[PDB]
Formats: sequence, C-alpha cells, structure tokens
Amino acid sequence: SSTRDYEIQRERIELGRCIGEGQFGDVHQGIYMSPENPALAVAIKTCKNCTSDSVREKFLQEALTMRQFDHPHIVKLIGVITENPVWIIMELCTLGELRSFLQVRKYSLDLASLILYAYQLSTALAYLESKRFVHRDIAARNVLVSSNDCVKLGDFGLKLPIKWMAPESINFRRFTSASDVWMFGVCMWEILMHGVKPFQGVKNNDVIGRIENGERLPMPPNCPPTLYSLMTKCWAYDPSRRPRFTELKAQLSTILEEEKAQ
Ligand SMILES: CCc1ccc(-c2ccc3c(c2)-c2n[nH]cc2S(=O)(=O)N3C)cc1
Repeated sequence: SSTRDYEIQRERIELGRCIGEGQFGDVHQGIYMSPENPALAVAIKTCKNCTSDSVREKFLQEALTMRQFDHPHIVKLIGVITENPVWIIMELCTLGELRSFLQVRKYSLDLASLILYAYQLSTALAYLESKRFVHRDIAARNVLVSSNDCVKLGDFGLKLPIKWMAPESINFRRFTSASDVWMFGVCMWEILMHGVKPFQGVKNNDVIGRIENGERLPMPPNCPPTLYSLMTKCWAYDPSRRPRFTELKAQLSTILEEEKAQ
C-alpha cells in the first residue's frame, strides 16, 4: 500500500471549484504545478468522512487500485495526498460526463464518433478483462470525455444500477466478466440513444420479468442494424453465450470501418 512515488506535496495543488461527485464526496477542479507541466488542470477527489480511519482506508483503496492500470481510455491517477484532508489527484476530462455530452450534441456528432466511443471503451474493457479485474463498485461506473475523439472509463461524476445489470447479478448477485459484458451492451445502447437511460418509467422490480419474457431494449433511431445486433448478443440470458470483450472490440472495429465506408 505504498504511495511514496506518487505522493504529491500539497502546495503544488491549487484546489478550485466543485465539478462533480464520487462515492466518497465532492470532486473539484484543480491545478497541479510540477516540473513536467507548470500548470496542469486536474480533478481532485475529496472525502467527506475520512476522519474515520475505516472510511479513509476504503477511499485510498480507490487510488491503490487505479495505480495498477495504465490505458489510453481509463482515467489516469496522477497522485495522492494521504495526510488530512486526503485527496486523490486524477487527470481532468475537460468535456465532462459522456451522458450530458451526448445529450447536448445529438446533431453535431456523426455516427462514426458514437461508434468510435464504443470501440475505445471496449479496448479499455478488454485490457481489464486480460488483467482478470472485476470492478466491484458497479454504482460508481461512469464514462468521461477528455476530447472530441477520446472517452475514458472512470468511477466518479462530473443504490444498485438494476436497469443496467445482468439477470444473474439481479437474481443471485453473481458478478463476472460476462455480467460486465451485459452492462457494456447497455452502455452501447445508451451511447446510440444519445444518453437516454434504459427502462425509463419502469420500476426496478419489473426489470427481471421483462428480461425473462424475452424483452430487450429496442433498436435506437438511426442505429446501424449490425451494431444493434452486437448489443443483443451482449444480452444473451445465459452468461456463457455472451461475447468476450476481445470479440466485442474486434466487431466494433469492423462496424466503425464500415460506417466510414458509407
Ligand atoms: C480505475 C478502476 C476502474 C473504475 C471504473 C471502471 C469502469 C467504468 C465504466 C464502466 C465499467 C468499468 C465496466 N466494466 N464492465 C462494464 C462496464 S460499463 O458499466 O459499461 N462502464 C462504462 C473500471 C475500472
């Protein structure tokens, strides 16, 4: 649990305004002053209850976990401050949360851009799958936008998500890479719906009955039939029948190229 080579001196951080929230408290914009960059914009996770040591241990665990990963489409850990008030310093995704990015840009994003985002996320997810990493805090799962052509996996924003969960997770709290694939199928649907949430107006308790009746989220307007088909494969009832992330990443590439050939 050593953070020594990524421990940041506090005076190198200028804490700015609140820009969002994580499981443990508010996320702030900031500036980090280092030899590498005189003024780097950062996101700073704070912790409302880290005066409690059990809470503090769980919070800094988020940093220890993030440290082990390095991927173009996963929000990077810059460093930590492990003295009170404890902070986790992360890269700042300047364009905010993908959901609201998509809602305001329904007509200014080409279909190729939407497919690229799905592809980029699949590369990150296949990377994690190869590392045997099952991300446990499913309620915290998010996607942030670092540029027009770059999205990243994150666990903060800028209850269980039943409407996004695989049937075996809902029924039996089984969580595997195959349940992650089901949830990513939903994420893809949301991207192609320009940020609309699944099962709007449906009670959480009614979700499993619809799945078990054979019902699935409908093809989004203007969505390529091949891409919708890919989503439906993520939603095989039997987890063993779903594609692996390696296959999703291969299929999304072929779809992306085809849209660019149109
Ligand atoms: C840094 C540790 C970490 C934090 C969050 C995730 C993360 C974020 C978003 C995700 C996911 C993970 C994710 N894994 N499987 C399915 C999904 S998802 O819900 O579609 N999705 C967008 C992965 C690793």
